Amino acid sequence: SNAAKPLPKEMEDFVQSSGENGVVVFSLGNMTEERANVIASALAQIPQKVLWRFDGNKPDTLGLNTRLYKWIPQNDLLGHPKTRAFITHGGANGIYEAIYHGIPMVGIPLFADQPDNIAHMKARGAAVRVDFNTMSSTDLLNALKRVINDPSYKENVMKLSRIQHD
Amino acid sequence: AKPLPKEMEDFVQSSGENGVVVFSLGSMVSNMTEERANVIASALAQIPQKVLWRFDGNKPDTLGLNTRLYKWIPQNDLLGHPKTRAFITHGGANGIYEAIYHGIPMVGIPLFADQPDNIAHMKARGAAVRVDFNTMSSTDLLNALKRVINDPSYKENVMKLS
Repeated sequence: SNAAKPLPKEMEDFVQSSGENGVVVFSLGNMTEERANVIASALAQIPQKVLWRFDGNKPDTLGLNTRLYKWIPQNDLLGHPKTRAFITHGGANGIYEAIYHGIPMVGIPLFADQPDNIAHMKARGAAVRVDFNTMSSTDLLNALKRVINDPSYKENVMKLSRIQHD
Repeated sequence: AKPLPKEMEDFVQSSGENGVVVFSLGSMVSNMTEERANVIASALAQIPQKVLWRFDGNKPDTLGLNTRLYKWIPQNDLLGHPKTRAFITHGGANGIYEAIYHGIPMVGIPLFADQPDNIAHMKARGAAVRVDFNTMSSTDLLNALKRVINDPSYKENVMKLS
């Protein structure tokens, strides 16, 4: 939504530790323990470092590559050169920031306009969609690897991004 | 040019024989005060075309029923839409090249950097009209819109470059 500002010291260090792997920003805006563990398990299986804005009980399957934060400077993280993907519920504002910064996304539509917001990003090839209630760890892992490693997603979101800067 | 989202396409189609205007001043408009937004909305409300305005702020008090606001827009797909009649822009280079590509005439409202020069460049080719953001009245903006949308020369001139 705006130019990316420097991240807090500890966060920058964490992001830098991802090396050539890069990082993923996860924010869905108290889900069941079963749901939280399914998500944590999928996130633990990718090489990227993960910053997850979460405020529930720490998942038993949390991976060493994932950190939980009660709050995150979302815009600044999406604008960091190490960011490879954004897992979002599909809020209008979050999507704009992803577009502005050119970050492909894994959409997990929850309520209201979210389902439509993600449906469009998918049509544009800038996102992959998954169902929050029924997705399995392998389903989410599936979507993550697709968005992070299939270069067409980054390219399709960049098409929407470029028109935002002159 | 790809398909517009359902609701947007419907809104564009609702313009019928009037067509639509695409309005965007870029991602950084640190001068869009409530007063300026109202002056702009009042001018836009007076044309028969439907208007798609990339705007982020409090819904203008004078927004017309013919105008809709969006945080962001698929600018290229809109400029390439059959119904599009004009492009109101701050004059960023990429948007201008896109408008030329699709043959859409422009109203330039330059704000900074190379924008004034980019709009002067289009005026030199008779493909645009300029309005000054800080002093323009709603009538000034409306007069410019009418010229670019209704006088065939602007469309003809941008098509020559296209």
